Amino acid sequence: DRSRAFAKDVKRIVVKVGTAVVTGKGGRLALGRLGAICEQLAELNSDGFEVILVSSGAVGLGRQRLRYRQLVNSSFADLQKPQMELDGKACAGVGQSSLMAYYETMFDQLDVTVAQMLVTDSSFRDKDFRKQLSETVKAMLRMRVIPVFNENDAISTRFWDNDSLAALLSLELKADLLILLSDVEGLYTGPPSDSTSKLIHTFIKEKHQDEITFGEKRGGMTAKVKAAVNAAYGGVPVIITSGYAAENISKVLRGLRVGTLFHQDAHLW
Amino acid sequence: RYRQLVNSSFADLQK
Amino acid sequence: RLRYRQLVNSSFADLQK
Amino acid sequence: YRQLVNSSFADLQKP
Ligand SMILES: Nc1ncnc2c1ncn2[C@@H]1O[C@H](COP(=O)(O)OP(=O)(O)OP(=O)(O)OC(=O)CC[C@@H](N)C(=O)O)[C@@H](O)[C@@H]1O
Ligand SMILES: [Mg+2]
Repeated sequence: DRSRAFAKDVKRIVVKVGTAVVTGKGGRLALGRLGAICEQLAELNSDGFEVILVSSGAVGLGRQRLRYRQLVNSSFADLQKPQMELDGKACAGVGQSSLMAYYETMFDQLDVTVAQMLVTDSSFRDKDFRKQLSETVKAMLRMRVIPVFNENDAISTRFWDNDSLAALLSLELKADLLILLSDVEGLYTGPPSDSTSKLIHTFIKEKHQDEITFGEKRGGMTAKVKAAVNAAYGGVPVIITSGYAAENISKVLRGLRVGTLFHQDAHLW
Repeated sequence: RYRQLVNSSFADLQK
Repeated sequence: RLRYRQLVNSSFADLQK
Repeated sequence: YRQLVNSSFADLQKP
């Protein structure tokens, strides 16, 4: 169809993986999903694309790691006592290292180099930063590398989510497609549990904005949508699709109808 | 809870 | 390693025994 | 047993 017609001209891609995709049951890494996504990204990078990956899920992985360590270091007497909460910043600082080590190992198995770029909120207001980041990203992509962006949570003092960061980077680096990998198959007219909700294949701002009732479950579908609209009307089309399927990325890149599209040229389609 | 813990194992204190 | 696994699974009572 | 109830699991690992 005319909707998925820009896919053949796609050259630079920004892919975001949520917490519901990176970390599965028990707070541990979801090895199957992450491996499939990494294999798809390596195939894409070998086929001539510039892939940018914006990861997440460091908080949960670090929280699980610190809970084990706390259990190991504790005392039977204390195990009895309700154990206190763990600091969120400490959990993020622990989990980022493990997540990046896993990413490096998986991409080394496939012979792909990765780079870790950590940017906070205060950095995006400097005049020079928005210029130097573009040059660094371009230099990395020219050399066939996959930058792995995230929000440095250990340092940051705190709307901005990981999805807003993804939209921001899509705008700045002039990407040509933005894919949001989440748990649900895509944006629905209502909560996915209800049987009266159907998968929308095109988000027209003057038709679905008022007819969509968001539920709940860093940000639900009330913030993914905001970031998607922001990125799309800045000029970068947006695709939302489930991260469970491994082959959704390639099917999107082949022009097949997958997920919901945020495109500015949806006024007349 | 005491007897429970005395019976449980470290891994069991997990989850 | 095997020792670690054994501890991780041993019941406090067994550590007693 | 008092030692065993006040020990930390790691401690059990070290003789
Ligand atoms: N109308 C609807 N249609 C479809 N689905 C809907 C709808 N209404 C509700 N839902 C449900 O909405 C949920 C959204 O999922 P969600 O909120 O869990 O988003 P998700 O991507 O998984 O996590 P995140 O990226 O936001 O977390 C981070 O950014 C971490 C940042 C970083 N510092 C780190 O700590 O790593 C879906 O699941 C459910 O269908
Ligand atoms: Mg969110």
